[PDB]
Amino acid sequence: AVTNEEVNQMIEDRKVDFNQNWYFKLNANSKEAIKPDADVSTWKKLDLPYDWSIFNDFDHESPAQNEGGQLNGGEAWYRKTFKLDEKDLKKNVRLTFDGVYMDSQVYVNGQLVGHYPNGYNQFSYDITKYLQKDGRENVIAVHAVNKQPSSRWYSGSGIYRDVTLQVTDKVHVEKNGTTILTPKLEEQQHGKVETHVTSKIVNTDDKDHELVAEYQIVERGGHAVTGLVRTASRTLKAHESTSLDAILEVERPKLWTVLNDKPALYELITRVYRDGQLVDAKKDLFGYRYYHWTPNEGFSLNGERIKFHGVSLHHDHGALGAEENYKAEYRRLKQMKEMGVNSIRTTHNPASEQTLQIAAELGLLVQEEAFDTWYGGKKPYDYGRFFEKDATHPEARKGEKWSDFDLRTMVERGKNNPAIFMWSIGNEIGEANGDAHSLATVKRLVKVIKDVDKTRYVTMGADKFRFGNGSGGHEKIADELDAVGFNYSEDNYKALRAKHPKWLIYGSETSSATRTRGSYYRPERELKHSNGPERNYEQSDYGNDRVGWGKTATASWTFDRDNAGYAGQFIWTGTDYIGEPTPWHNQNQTPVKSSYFGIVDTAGIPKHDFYLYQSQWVSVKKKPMVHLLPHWNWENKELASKVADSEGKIPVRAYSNASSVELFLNGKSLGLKTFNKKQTSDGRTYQEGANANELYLEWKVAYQPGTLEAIARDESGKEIARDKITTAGKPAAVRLIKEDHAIAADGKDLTYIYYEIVDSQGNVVPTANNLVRFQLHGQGQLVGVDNGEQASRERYKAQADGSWIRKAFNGKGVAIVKSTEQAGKFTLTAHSDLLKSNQVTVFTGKKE
Ligand SMILES: OC[C@H]1CNC[C@@H](O)[C@H]1O
Repeated sequence: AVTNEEVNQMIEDRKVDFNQNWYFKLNANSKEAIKPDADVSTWKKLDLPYDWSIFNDFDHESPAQNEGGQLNGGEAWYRKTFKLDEKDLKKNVRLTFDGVYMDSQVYVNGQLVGHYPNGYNQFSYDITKYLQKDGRENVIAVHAVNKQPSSRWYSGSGIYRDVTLQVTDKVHVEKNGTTILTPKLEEQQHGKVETHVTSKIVNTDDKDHELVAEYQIVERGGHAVTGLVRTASRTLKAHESTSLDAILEVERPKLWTVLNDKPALYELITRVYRDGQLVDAKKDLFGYRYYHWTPNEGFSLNGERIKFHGVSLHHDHGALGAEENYKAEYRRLKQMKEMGVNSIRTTHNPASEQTLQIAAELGLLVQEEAFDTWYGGKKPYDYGRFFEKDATHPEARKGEKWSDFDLRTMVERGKNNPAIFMWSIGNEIGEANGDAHSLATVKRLVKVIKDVDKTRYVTMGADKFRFGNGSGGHEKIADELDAVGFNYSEDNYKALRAKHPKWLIYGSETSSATRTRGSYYRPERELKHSNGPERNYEQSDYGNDRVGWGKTATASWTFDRDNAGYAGQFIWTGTDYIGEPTPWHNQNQTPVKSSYFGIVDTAGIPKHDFYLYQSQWVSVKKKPMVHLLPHWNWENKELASKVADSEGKIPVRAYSNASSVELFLNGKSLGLKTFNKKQTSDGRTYQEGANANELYLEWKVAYQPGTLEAIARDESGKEIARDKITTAGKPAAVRLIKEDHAIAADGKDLTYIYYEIVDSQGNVVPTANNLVRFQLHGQGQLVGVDNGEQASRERYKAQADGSWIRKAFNGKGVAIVKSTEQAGKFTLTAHSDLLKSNQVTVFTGKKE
């Protein structure tokens, strides 16, 4: 008899991590790459993922230009050899790539399996017929090409996401074969909820077989919530496929939501029987949630009205480059969640598996975006050139173009993930102008999605709405969407809303405020696209710089807050990313190589607007807070002259979700100030400062060195939070700050250790740029160093002599250390010239 234990083992064994033991060579000879018994002594042995570009030096002559981060691409081969276990000799074998950038070719045993242009969409190949008989070694060779320029942001190059192997019986649930629907959830939620499941089953055998599917639903990390539900036994013919169906009932399921930080998730277990023998078993993640959206009230989730407090995110992880990593993406998404973010937009490409899983786990709604261009292109070597070409993937359907195939497979991949609620079929598509070609195209793409999944809003992000009054032919394209995304179009919302009263409208992309951490300039002014030499390649952490087409955090948020019919926004961006260093865009001889748009810097350190947003989006009951800016080191006349008002006072500002804030300088009160409480036209309560354009409270403070302390209080006058800033003396030491006391010894988990330049009393020196040198000992591996400074041209990776160094920027930076597969510990030591050295130790071992 097959025990539940055996079924769970079968599920685990069905899919394996195939990232280990690859060989990499830039510009490798094609014939050596694909052939048996190649000499790999000149190749780099490594474990995936591996983005080769992040290891380059910045290049002012890079064909990527600074928009692409001035890190070159080129072409490379990755090669791996493997053998099937004796028991797996007759099994079906599928190889899945979560992302390869880009224009890839996969070879198995000297033969071309497929060519796949898309740099971000997951793709997979059934490689069974290509493998050797009798368990002799197989060779996989992957060619990746990044011919530049191909991108408006840093892409990275190569196999930058996971590769997995599925080994299954000849009769099996096909790739993305599971559909899970809860069509009557709202009505049924207080009793038995019908859960409609569908399995696409394939018989790859040359014999007919009798087929039965058996299902059970379980709480993820919890218990069973159904028994086994069985389909009627039927024949599945040789080389044929079929869809089996069942309905399971789950009583009073916990509903997945963004309103908590560990939302409920479930798994469907599928057991497949061939002639009465269990041959295939798998699980599929899903959740129970429903939502609704109306023109005038916007969005609701499980009956609760919310706004999308969203961010747009690019894929890179700073010093990790394009390398996707669960722990890195977890840190980032949890950080967005700590801010009050409840949703994300994967701008402008399919998401990794890690991103999608973590969003489901943390409770973040997701818009996953297929395209940055259609047939027009934006950069010569981007996806545009492939968009209407015939798809040559071995599993593409007749007549499918690449755009059809890529969009379909993205949707089929993610259709059960409860976090995804929107599919975007394009961002700022210039050619989508309402002409016959673009109109045909929008309807074709909408239909590709609706044939797979009707439960999610098909959308686009459109900046065309910001020009003039926002009207034009593009309106016909918007009419074909479930929901219309406005990029930077607040100014035309009122008119577009009166014109199109049935549209579901939201800000697909907003703000594009530009900021450098710890840099301050002219807080009394709003600065528009201010990029003169007097700026020193920095933007203001007061949040008063924004691009020509952009808005400040305050202006973009207050508009959203005031308008119920504008359902939310996805801020450009939640974090900085490599490339696009507007407002120095493609000024290639300047130092800049990474973005200013992020609320948080590339090193994972929040800029001040993080706390502005937190004060707006996180309830005083959940996390009472107060945050002061700027720093309190104003000895430097040049720095101070750019900040001080006419009376020479420093504008000190507090963001807080409390009722009042009282500022003290060296223990002396500078006066309690109280937020003005107000209501939106539809009765929503909010707080503001001295006027509608100020969400902070402000004091003009005559500079006296010492301590500024802010006391935040509830309406009854009880202290609920404080913040404080202290004038630092001269650098005296480097201090290391551990995020984790321990991590898993799985060779995948990692940790972020911050370094700070401190004075002799342990105050961070807010202007310090001292060079820090790092040593690592023990069971760890340094994998990155960063300080988030846009103008920096420092390496993120090891120097050419193997050493690891990085300057502080405005007192701070981070070092990233990955675990090995051995338990133990690692010690990070930091040194700096004439300063005291410091070390921390992080343990490695058991997960959880
Ligand atoms: O302000 C910069 C943004 C404009 N909208 C599209 C984004 O990818 C980015 O270029």
